[PDB]
Amino acid sequence: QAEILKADAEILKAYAKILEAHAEILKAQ
Amino acid sequence: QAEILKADAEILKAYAKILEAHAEILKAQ
Amino acid sequence: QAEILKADAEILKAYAKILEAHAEILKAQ
Amino acid sequence: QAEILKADAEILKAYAKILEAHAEILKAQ
Amino acid sequence: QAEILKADAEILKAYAKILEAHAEILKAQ
Amino acid sequence: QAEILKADAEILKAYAKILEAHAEILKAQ
Amino acid sequence: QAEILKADAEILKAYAKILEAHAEILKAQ
Amino acid sequence: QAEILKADAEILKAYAKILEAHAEILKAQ
Amino acid sequence: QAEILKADAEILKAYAKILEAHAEILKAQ
Amino acid sequence: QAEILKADAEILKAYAKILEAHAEILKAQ
Amino acid sequence: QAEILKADAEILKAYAKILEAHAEILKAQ
Amino acid sequence: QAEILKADAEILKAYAKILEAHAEILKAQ
Amino acid sequence: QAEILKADAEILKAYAKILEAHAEILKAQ
Amino acid sequence: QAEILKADAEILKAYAKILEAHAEILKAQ
Amino acid sequence: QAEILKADAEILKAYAKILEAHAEILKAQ
Amino acid sequence: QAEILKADAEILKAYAKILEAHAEILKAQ
Amino acid sequence: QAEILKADAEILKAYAKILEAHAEILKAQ
Amino acid sequence: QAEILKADAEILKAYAKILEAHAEILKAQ
Amino acid sequence: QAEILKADAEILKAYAKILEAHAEILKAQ
Amino acid sequence: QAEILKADAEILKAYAKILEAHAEILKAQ
Amino acid sequence: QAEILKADAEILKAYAKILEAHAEILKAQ
Amino acid sequence: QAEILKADAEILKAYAKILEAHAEILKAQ
Amino acid sequence: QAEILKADAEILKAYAKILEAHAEILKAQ
Amino acid sequence: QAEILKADAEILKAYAKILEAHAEILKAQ
Amino acid sequence: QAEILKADAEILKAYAKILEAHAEILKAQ
Amino acid sequence: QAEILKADAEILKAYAKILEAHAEILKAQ
Amino acid sequence: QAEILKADAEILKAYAKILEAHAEILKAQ
Amino acid sequence: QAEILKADAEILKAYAKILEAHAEILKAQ
Amino acid sequence: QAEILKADAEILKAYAKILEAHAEILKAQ
Amino acid sequence: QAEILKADAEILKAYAKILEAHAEILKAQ
Amino acid sequence: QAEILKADAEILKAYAKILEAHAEILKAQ
Amino acid sequence: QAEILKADAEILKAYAKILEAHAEILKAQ
Amino acid sequence: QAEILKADAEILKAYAKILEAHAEILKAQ
Amino acid sequence: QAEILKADAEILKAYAKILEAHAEILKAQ
Amino acid sequence: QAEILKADAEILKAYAKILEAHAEILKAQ
Amino acid sequence: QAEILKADAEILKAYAKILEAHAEILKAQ
Amino acid sequence: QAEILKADAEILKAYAKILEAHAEILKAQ
Amino acid sequence: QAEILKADAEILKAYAKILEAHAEILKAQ
Amino acid sequence: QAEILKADAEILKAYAKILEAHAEILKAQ
Amino acid sequence: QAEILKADAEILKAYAKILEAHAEILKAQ
Amino acid sequence: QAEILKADAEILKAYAKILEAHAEILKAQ
Amino acid sequence: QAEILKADAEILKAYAKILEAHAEILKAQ
Amino acid sequence: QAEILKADAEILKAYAKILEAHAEILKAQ
Amino acid sequence: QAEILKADAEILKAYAKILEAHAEILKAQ
Amino acid sequence: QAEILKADAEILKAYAKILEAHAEILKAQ
Amino acid sequence: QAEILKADAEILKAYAKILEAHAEILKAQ
Amino acid sequence: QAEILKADAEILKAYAKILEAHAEILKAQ
Amino acid sequence: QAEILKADAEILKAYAKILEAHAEILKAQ
Amino acid sequence: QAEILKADAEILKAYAKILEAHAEILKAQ
Amino acid sequence: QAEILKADAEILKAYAKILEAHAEILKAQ
Amino acid sequence: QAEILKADAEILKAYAKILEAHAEILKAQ
Amino acid sequence: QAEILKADAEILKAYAKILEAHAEILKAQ
Amino acid sequence: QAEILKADAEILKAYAKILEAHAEILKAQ
Amino acid sequence: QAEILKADAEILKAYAKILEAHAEILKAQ
Amino acid sequence: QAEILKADAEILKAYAKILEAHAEILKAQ
Amino acid sequence: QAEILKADAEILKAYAKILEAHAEILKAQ
Amino acid sequence: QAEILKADAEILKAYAKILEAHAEILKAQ
Repeated sequence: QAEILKADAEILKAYAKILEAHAEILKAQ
Repeated sequence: QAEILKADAEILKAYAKILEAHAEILKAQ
Repeated sequence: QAEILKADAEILKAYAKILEAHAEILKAQ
Repeated sequence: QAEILKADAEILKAYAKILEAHAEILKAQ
Repeated sequence: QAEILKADAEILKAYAKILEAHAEILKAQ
Repeated sequence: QAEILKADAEILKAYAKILEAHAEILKAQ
Repeated sequence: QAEILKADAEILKAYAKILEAHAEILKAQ
Repeated sequence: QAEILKADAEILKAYAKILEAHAEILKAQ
Repeated sequence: QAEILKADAEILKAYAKILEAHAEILKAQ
Repeated sequence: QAEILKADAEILKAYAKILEAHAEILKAQ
Repeated sequence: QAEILKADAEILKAYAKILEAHAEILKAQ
Repeated sequence: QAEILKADAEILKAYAKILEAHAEILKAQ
Repeated sequence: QAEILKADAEILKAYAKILEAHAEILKAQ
Repeated sequence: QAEILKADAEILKAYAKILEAHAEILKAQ
Repeated sequence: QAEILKADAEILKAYAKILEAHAEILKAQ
Repeated sequence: QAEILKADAEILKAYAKILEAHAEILKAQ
Repeated sequence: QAEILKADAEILKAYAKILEAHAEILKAQ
Repeated sequence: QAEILKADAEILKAYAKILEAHAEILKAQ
Repeated sequence: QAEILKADAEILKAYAKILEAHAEILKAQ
Repeated sequence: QAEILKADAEILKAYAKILEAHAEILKAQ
Repeated sequence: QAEILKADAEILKAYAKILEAHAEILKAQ
Repeated sequence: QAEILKADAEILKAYAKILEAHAEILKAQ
Repeated sequence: QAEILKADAEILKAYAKILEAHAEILKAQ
Repeated sequence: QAEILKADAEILKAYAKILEAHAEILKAQ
Repeated sequence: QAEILKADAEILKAYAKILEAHAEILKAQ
Repeated sequence: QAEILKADAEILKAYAKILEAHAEILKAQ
Repeated sequence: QAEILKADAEILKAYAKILEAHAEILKAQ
Repeated sequence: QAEILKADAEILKAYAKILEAHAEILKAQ
Repeated sequence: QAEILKADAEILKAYAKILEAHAEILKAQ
Repeated sequence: QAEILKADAEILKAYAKILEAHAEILKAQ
Repeated sequence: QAEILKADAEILKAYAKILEAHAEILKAQ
Repeated sequence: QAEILKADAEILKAYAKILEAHAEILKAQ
Repeated sequence: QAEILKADAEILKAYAKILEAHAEILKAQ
Repeated sequence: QAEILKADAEILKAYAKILEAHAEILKAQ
Repeated sequence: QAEILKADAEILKAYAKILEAHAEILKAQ
Repeated sequence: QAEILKADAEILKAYAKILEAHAEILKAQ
Repeated sequence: QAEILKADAEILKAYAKILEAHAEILKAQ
Repeated sequence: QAEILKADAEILKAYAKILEAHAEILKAQ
Repeated sequence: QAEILKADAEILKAYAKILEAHAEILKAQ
Repeated sequence: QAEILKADAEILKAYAKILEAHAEILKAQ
Repeated sequence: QAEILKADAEILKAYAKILEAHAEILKAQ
Repeated sequence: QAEILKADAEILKAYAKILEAHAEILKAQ
Repeated sequence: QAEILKADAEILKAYAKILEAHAEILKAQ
Repeated sequence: QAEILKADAEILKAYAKILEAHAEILKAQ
Repeated sequence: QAEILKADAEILKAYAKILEAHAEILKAQ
Repeated sequence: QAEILKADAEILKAYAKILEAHAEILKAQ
Repeated sequence: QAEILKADAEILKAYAKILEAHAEILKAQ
Repeated sequence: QAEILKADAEILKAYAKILEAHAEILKAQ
Repeated sequence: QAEILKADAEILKAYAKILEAHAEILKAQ
Repeated sequence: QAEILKADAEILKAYAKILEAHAEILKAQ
Repeated sequence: QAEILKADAEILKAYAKILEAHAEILKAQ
Repeated sequence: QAEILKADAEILKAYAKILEAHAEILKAQ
Repeated sequence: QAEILKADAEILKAYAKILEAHAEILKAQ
Repeated sequence: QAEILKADAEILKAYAKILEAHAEILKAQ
Repeated sequence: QAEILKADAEILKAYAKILEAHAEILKAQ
Repeated sequence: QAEILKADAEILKAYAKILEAHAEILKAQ
Repeated sequence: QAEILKADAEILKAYAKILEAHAEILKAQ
């Protein structure tokens, strides 16, 4: 099951990346 | 059943890949 | 019934393959 | 009835085959 | 009634055969 | 699981970044 | 976990910044 | 944790600032 | 923690200011 | 006993819906 | 007893729907 | 009793729908 | 009692629909 | 026992919904 | 035992909902 | 045992809801 | 053991609610 | 162990409620 | 240990309630 | 240790109740 | 130590009750 | 020491009860 | 007094329902 | 007083329903 | 007072329904 | 006294329900 | 006394429910 | 005395519930 | 004496519950 | 004496609860 | 004497609770 | 003597509580 | 003698409380 | 003799209280 | 002899009270 | 003095209860 | 003084209840 | 003072209830 | 002060209910 | 202050209800 | 502040309802 | 801020309803 | 009114006569 | 009224006659 | 009324006759 | 009334006969 | 009444026969 | 009554037989 | 009654057999 | 009764076997 | 009874085994 | 019984082992 | 019993070890 | 107030008159 | 206020008059 | 306010007048 | 506000006038 958990971890990491990228774009605006 | 679980794991991995790729594209924009 | 379950497993595996392939194409774009 | 179940299993197997073949074609594109 | 059930089983078997044959043709394309 | 926790941490960090950036924009207005 | 806590701290700091900025704007009005 | 506490302190300080500013406006009215 | 306490003190001071200002307005009416 | 035959008819109607959906696919192409 | 015959008619109508769907497929080609 | 005959007529109408669908197929070719 | 005769007429009309469908087939050829 | 066949029909209807959704996808393209 | 098959059908219906949502995405683009 | 499969279906339905929400986002843009 | 998978599905549903709320934000703009 | 994951989901749901409230704010403006 | 995470979620939910109340204020204006 | 965080959340919830009451005032006007 | 923070929260809740009562007054007018 | 703060909160709650009673009076008029 | 007549009308309506049911029987034959 | 006449009309309408049901019988024959 | 006349009209309409039902009978013969 | 007549009407309505159920039986055959 | 007749009607309604259930059986066959 | 008849009706209703349950069984098959 | 009949009805209702549970079993299969 | 029959009914109801629990088990599988 | 039968019913109810708990276990898995 | 059987039922209920607690454990995992 | 069995049941209930507490621990983690 | 078993149960209940307190500790952390 | 075991249980209960007090301390912090 | 009028109202309410009970009687007949 | 008027209103409400009960009687007839 | 007017309104509402009951009577006739 | 006006509105609403009841009477005639 | 205006609107709505009831009267005539 | 305007709109809507009721009167004549 | 404009629109819509009601009056004449 | 009742009695008598005559005819068949 | 009751008695007698005659016919079949 | 009761008795007797006749027919099958 | 009771007895006897006959048929299968 | 009891006895005997016959069939499977 | 008891005994015997047969089947699996 | 007791004994014996068989299967896993 | 006791003994023995088997499995993990 | 006691002994032995095994696992962690 | 006592001894020994192992882990931290 | 005592001794020894280890950690802080 | 009391007296006198008149009528019956 | 009381007195007097008049009419019947 | 009270008095006087006039009319009938 | 009150007084006076005038007309009839 741990594989599922680490998959979730990578999911959330990517989500955070999307968030901070949108943040950088907002900062550029 | 464990085969189903690892299938799900690979599913979510691919989903995370899609997410981070869309994130990289957003970053390029 | 287990045959049905492993059939489902292969289904989901193929679905994940489709997903990651679409992801690679998105990455190429 | 089990015959019906294994018929379903073969159905789903063939469906998965169609899926992964379409996936390979998508990959070729 | 069981005769009806096994008839259905053969039906679904033939359907699966049609499916996998169409799949092989798709693979050839 | 700790990976999930640190993912959450990065999430919240990014959220705080969004917040303070919106704050800086409000300050500019 | 402490990382989560300091993330929260930064969150609340940003919130306070938003608050005092809104306060400065109210003062300007 | 003390960081959280001082964050709270700054929060409440900003709140007091909002309060006294609203008070000054009320006084002007 | 004392910072929190003095924050509270300033809070209550501002509240008293609001009160006496409302009182002065009532007196003007 | 008739309800058994009702279930059989349900089986067959399901199969019919399968074929109808297959036609829907093919028409969609 | 008649409801038994109703179920029989339901069987037959299901079969008819099967054939109709098959025609739908063929027409769609 | 008449409802029994109604069920019989339903049987026959189902058969008629079968033949009609067969004609639909053949016409579609 | 007449409703019995109505059911009889329904029988006959069903048979007529059968023959009509047969004609439809033959015409379709 | 019939409820077992009801479950079988449910299986098949699910498969039909799968195919229908696949058609929906393809039509959407 | 049938409830097991009900669960299987639930699996398949879930997969169908997945595909339907994917179509919804693609249509939305 | 079937309840295990119910949980699996719940997993998949959750994933479907994820994709549906993603579509909701994209449509909202 | 299944309840573990229930918790996993809860994780995923939470993530879905996150995305849905994000869409709600974006739509609100 | 699953209850740990329940707590994780609670974390995420809390974050979702945060975002939802943020949307509520923005909509209110 | 999980109860610690429960407390964290409580922190976050409190923050969410803060934002919700802020929205309530703004809506009230 | 978690109870400390519970107390922190209590602090924040108190602050939220403050803001909510402020909104209640403003709405009452 | 946490009980100290509990007392702080009690302070704040008291202040909130003050404001709520003030709103009660104003509403009563 | 915290009990001192408890007494302070008691002071404030008393004041709140005063204001609440004043509102009760005014409402009673 | 009128309610007495209402009861009389109820009597008559009951009798009418009797006759209607008798007709239902006869029609059913 | 008029409600008395309403009851009378109810009597008559009941009688009418009687006759109508009698006609229903006779028609059914 | 007019409602009295409404009741009278109701009487007459009831009588009309009586005659209409009588006609229904006679027609049915 | 009228309630006595209400009970009589209840008797008759019960008898009507009897006849209606008898018709239901006969129709079911 | 009327309540006696109510009980009689209850008897009859029970008998009607008996017949209705018998019809339910027969229909179920 | 009427309550005796109520008990009789209860007897009969119980018997009706018996038959209804028997129908439930048969339908379930 | 009637309470004796009530007990009899209780006996019968118990038997009915038995049959109902048996149906529940069979349906569950 | 009736209470004896009440005890008998209790016996039977217990047996019914047994069967119901058995069904609960089987359904749970 | 009846209380003896009450004890017997208690025995049986205990056994039922045993089976119910067993089902609870199995469901929990 | 019956109290002996009561004690037996107590034994069994204790065993049931054991199993229930075991289920509680397993669910908790 | 029965009291001996009561003591036995007490033993078992104690064991059950042990297991319940163990579950409480595990849940607490 | 039974009181000996009561003492044994007391031993076990004490042990259970030990474990419960241990859980209380762990939860408190 | 049993009283010896009672004393043992007293020992254990004392130890439990120790642990409970330790938890009380830790909770108090 | 008002309490005298309260007693008067009690008198009247008693009389009303008398009439209501009389109606209860008459309805019961 | 107002409570006197409350008593007066109680008088009147009692009278109203009287009339209402009288209506209840008359309706019951 | 307002409560006096509340009592007046209570007087009037009582009178209204009187008239309403009078209407109830008249309607009942 | 506003509550005084609320009482006035209550007066007027009472008067309105009076007139409405008067209309109810007149309509009832 | 706005609640004062709410009370005014309540006054006016009451007056409107008065006029509406007057119309109800006149229409009823 | 907006709620003040809401109250104003409520005033106006009340006036509109007044005029509408006046029209209702006039139409009723 | 937008909600302020919503209130303005509410004002205007109220005025529109006023004019519409005036038209209703005039049309009614 | 009693005249109406005896009219009803004669009605039902005639109905019973019709019933038993139809019964005699059924017996002759 | 007793005339109505005996009319009902004769009704039910005739109904029983119909029932037993239908029973004799069923027996002949 | 006893006439009604004996009518019911004959009703139920005839019903039992129908039941046992249907039983004899089932036995012949 | 005893006639009703013995009627019920014969009813239940016939029911038991039906049951054991169905049992013999099941045994033959 | 004893006749009813022995009827119940025969009922339960037949039920047991059905049970053991179903058991023998299960054993044959 | 003893007949009822021995009927119950045979019931439970058959139930035990079903149980041990299901056990033997489980053992064969 | 002893027959009931030995029936219970056989019940519990069979239950123990089921338990140990499930145990042997668990051991095989 | 001793048979019941030894049945319980075998029950608990089997339970202990299940426990130690689960223990061996835990040890293998 | 001693058999029950030794059963309990084996129970507790197995429990201790589970405990020490969990302890060894904790030690390995 | 001594077997129970030594079982308890082994229980407590294992508990002490768990304790000292947790202690060693705490020491490592 | 002495085994129990030495078990307790080892318990308390381990407890003292936990205490002094916590003490060493406190000393390190 | 005494006027109210004598009014009540006359009320009750009239009520008694109604009662004795109804009594005389009952006596005439 | 006394004017209100005497008004009530006259009210009740008139009510008594109505009562005794209705009584005289009942006496005439 | 007294003006309102005397208005009420005149209201009730007029109501009493209406009552006694209706009473005189009833007396004339 | 007193102006509003006296307006209400005049309102109620006029209402009483209407009432007594309607009363005089009723008296003339």
